[PDB]
Amino acid sequence: MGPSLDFALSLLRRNVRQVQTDQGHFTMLGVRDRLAVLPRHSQPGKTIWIEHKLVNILDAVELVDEQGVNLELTLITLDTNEKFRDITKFIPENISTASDATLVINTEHMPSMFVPVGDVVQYGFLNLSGKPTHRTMMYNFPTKAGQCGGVVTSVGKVIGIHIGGNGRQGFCAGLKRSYFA
Ligand SMILES: *[C@@H](O)[C@H](C[C@@H]1CCNC1=O)NC(=O)[C@H](Cc1ccccc1)NC(=O)OC(C)C
Repeated sequence: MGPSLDFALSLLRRNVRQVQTDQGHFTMLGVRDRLAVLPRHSQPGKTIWIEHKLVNILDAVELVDEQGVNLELTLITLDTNEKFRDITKFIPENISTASDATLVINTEHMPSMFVPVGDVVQYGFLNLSGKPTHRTMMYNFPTKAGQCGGVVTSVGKVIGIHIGGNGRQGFCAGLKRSYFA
């Protein structure tokens, strides 16, 4: 195996999980310890179904910027026996673009799915489903419903979480390392 394939597959094995909430199927990224992140519109409750079992959520934090604007990420703390492989080192310190990125998706309906979204560019403001959203990036790929939560990766870096699209383009909430300090 080569390095990019090894890194994405290792992500899938160790950090990228199949989940279901009242809102349906999402991909969840486990970041470190018992901390994971999901798209805010997943609306996780007191418990979330992860892979094969119902897991209790100890805390949820919906991220907003200084202006009070939605970042579309929710940080959840899980009541789990053991800790996620810490991948904060692979998340850049500031929101970063990339070339030839891959979107990694893992849902019961779309298990271990790799989508070659291409170049990921700065986008900023986005209005999705009526909610105004900052710090997003864009890829020119017609991503689908069911792909939210999907992890945007390139060259050994984890840079975003898929949050929507418009039938021609896809968007992610950018990730920065300080969200997970
Ligand atoms: C995953 O949640 C889903 C994926 C979209 C559907 C088509 N392309 C995609 O990749 N995203 C959405 O459904 C969001 C919903 C959203 C976003 C932010 C805040 C609240 C809800 N987009 C969406 O519904 O698109 C509108 C143009 C209808």
